[PDB]
Amino acid sequence: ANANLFVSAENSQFDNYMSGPQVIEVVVIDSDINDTDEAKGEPDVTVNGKVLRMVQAVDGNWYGYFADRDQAQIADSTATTADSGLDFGVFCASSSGTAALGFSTTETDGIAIPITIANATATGNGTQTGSSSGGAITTTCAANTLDASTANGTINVVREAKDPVAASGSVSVGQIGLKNGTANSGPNWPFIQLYELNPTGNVVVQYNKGGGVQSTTLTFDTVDQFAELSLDRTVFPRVSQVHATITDLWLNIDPTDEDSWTFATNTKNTTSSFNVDTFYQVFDENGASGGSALTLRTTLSSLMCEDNCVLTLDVDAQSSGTPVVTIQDNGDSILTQLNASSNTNANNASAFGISTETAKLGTGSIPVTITEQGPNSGVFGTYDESDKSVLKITDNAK
Amino acid sequence: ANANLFVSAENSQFDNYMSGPQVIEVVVIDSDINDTDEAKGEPDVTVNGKVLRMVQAVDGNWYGYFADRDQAQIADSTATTADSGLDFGVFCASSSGTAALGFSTTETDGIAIPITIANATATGNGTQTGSSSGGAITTTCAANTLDASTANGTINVVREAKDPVAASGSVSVGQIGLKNGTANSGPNWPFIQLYELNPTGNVVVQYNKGGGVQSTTLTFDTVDQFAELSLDRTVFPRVSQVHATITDLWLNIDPTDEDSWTFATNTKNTTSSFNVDTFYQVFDENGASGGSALTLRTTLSSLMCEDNCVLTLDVDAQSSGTPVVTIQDNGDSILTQLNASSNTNANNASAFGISTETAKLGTGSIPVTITEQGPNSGVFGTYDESDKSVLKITDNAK
Amino acid sequence: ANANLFVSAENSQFDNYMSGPQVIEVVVIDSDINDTDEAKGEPDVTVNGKVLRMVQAVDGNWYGYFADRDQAQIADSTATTADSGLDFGVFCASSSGTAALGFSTTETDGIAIPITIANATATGNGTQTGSSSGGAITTTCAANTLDASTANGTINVVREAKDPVAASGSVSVGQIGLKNGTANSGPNWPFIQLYELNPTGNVVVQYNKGGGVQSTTLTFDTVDQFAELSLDRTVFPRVSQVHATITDLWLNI
Repeated sequence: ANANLFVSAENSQFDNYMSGPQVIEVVVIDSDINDTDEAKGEPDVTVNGKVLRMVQAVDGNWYGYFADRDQAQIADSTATTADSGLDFGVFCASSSGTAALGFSTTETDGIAIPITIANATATGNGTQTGSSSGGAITTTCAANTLDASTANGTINVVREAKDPVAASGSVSVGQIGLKNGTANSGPNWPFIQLYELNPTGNVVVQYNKGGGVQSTTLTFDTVDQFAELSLDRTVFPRVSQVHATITDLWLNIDPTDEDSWTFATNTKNTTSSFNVDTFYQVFDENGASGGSALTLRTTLSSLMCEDNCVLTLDVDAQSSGTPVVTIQDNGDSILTQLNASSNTNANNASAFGISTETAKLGTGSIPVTITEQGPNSGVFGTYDESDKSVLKITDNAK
Repeated sequence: ANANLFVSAENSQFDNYMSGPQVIEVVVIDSDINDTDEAKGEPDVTVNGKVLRMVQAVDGNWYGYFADRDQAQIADSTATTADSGLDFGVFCASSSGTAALGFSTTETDGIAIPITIANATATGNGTQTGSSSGGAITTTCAANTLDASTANGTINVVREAKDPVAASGSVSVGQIGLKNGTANSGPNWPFIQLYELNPTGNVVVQYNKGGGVQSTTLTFDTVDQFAELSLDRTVFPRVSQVHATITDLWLNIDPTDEDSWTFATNTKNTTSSFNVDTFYQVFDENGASGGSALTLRTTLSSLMCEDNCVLTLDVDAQSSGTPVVTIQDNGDSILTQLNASSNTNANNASAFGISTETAKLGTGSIPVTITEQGPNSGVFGTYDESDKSVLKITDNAK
Repeated sequence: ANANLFVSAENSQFDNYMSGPQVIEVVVIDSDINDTDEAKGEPDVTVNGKVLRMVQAVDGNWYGYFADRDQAQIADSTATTADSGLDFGVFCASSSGTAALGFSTTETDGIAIPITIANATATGNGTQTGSSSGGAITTTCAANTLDASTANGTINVVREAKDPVAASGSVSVGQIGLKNGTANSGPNWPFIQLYELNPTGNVVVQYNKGGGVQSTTLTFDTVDQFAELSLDRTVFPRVSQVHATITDLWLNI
């Protein structure tokens, strides 16, 4: 971890790899610049030789968030409703930094700010939804863009951001000049700086201080070689909990929060309209709503998924008539028995669904939810904090 | 971690275990941020990867208090009168931090603030008493909640809290922005941050500073394997003091104060209404009132008690007619002879009780009091500082 | 000596014993609370589990003075003229702390303040001379008791007390609120907090700070097993000086 520079992707287990639409947090912790009532200089931090702008927070630490340009654009196109699924907010040009954030972002490929567009002009006001293909960002953003915004805090890929240091005396907001410093509900903080990165190539983060430089190198590549599923036991008795653990680097989109994913896994739903699918943040880590369910099935190829973003389940493998596995509510999801008829019971996995999202996660199409065991771990599970799994063996199983 | 990070549960004797509704103090002592007239940055402290908010105190040290969500709720339900027994005060939602404390508490499961509710609305004003079962906390708290409070300082689980640093120049109250900094009699300090923890699972406390991180790991599990009672001698002469020492991790609820417990121990009181019971802080460590007596007998199963929260006594084991053991007042209790008739004497253990609490601790039902030998020791005794035990051998014993 | 807590009776030679009408000084020396222009919190100090109130002084140190209740009362009865012999001044009830000193002294058995009584009422004005037998102190003291006093500084058992820190800005007198901070000639500083202690029983002094607690234990008993006389020589010639040394814990009041 060096001494004073911390980068989220620095994990020995996964060999410093990063992949997909993920955001990366860079933190500087140093006692030379830790004060918040004096105007100390911004620390000098670069990624692949290009400047990373760092905001001071109330803990006396300097933060910056970056992501690959094309992956942010491609992922943002899935988020059809604002502040739900993988929303990076609105895509602005590099020149827009001075007019929108209040400081220069010119050595970046683009910036993602959490506002909404009221006046959808062709030129002066950025792109709300992003491009399914990606490319260069050319639409600019201005000061009148911020004021006209009707819903602030539309970024959903970073949800747990520290408060920017306040404006007192010589000190500006975030000590570098943010125009509005209300974190995770304001129009400026957090924001993601976009960089064009080379697949299968190294990414280098540097901090230049007196007496030497700290570096951290990361790899940008598909990470299906670090992905696996583990079950707690070999043989399962009749009313056991099925405790499934998924480890996948790709699934940790938020570096500050606990990431939640929801799957339609029924591989024997044969309705023509139905497809196995993946959804992002349909729930919280505390089993709240946390937003709508938005399709990701046809975009997983373009987000660097190599056979590693899909969960499928078969409740009755031998078609004996008695289903082995059922599903149940727990502390990290809101599952409901939609067929409450006396003729069926809790062993019918196809009688459960999600009430708010019935088009794609209704009756049948067994919804399965996983939650991140730690903000930036990359290890997911179906268990909750009371040890109640989503997947349970049926009472009449053979 | 024993360089700059101190956690209360760090005890080699008990193998870093914690259990029950007990509160845990985190202290940071470092010379880099020890000043109180400059606005240094809050130290970055996390439990199971979630942020712990730290207040600076007048000694230049940073404090934070946490507890398990369900255990705080279950214990708080026993406290039927305010600021007596195990009161955590009032349960607020995570979002309420900004409106109530004046700073963000969003990476917590809930907060416990020491006020009382005047206007008991369904939504905008939190829960006074807590749930006997526990669960998610959803009721919010607002700024108008604090002002309408008619009795501040209702938390009874933390009683010895250091003064928050005052607002001078660039420095805010507690250097992080508490709205009212009067300790142990104000509406904000101390407060407990609630976390959902895994029974039989590890709890990790981390501090991130320049040059490396300090960690401390704790276990959250039932602790009856560390509990025992010892007597001073094997054979007791006629007017001896019976000096009993109890060691139990579970009994140390307050990490800053000296914990006092009172027991109804008469196992031959056969009155239908009577039950052996346990009470919390019926006295102080200086033998003052310190609050009312509130039942805990039917809730001990839900507070992780495994055969280790109950004291029983039999004064005459062989039923010879002469009772071997009696009870007497000392410096850490207020015991009174309720039957003052000349026909009885000081050898009648059933003629003593507590005057203020006669329903459950009256005549008969031998009350026995223990006091903690040190703020955060976990070793209790019946002796006081003058060496006068509560339990004494009768003068006419055979 | 621990690190930051100093108690007078802490002497290895006498095995931490204390006896008789003696006053005990508790001092806290720490660099965390040594400033005198900021309102730092009073350090948390207890004796036998009861709170000891600590005044800050100009050296940035916190002071408190305590004694056994019955021994102070019995010794005070010998002092027939004021500010002579073993005078603890005037005995007030615990409730009187707020009205006399300006801060709460309710977890004490009694307080001894250095004034004189002008109007010797039965109730509202305390006891000048003390009881030869001792017992519970029940006479109270009020604010009008201080103002009517005609001779301040009548305590003779503590004579060398550091100056209470002055009232500037947010800081009160002695940083805890003394009503008159002129040391050894005023009506409030020093004052002795009285505690009921058990002969042949331990006395425990504790200080609670972040990162651990300091304790000191003392014994309250007769101390004639540590008392002796020594002469400088064995044989003395005709116009010699006889240099006699007495060591006795009891004699250090």
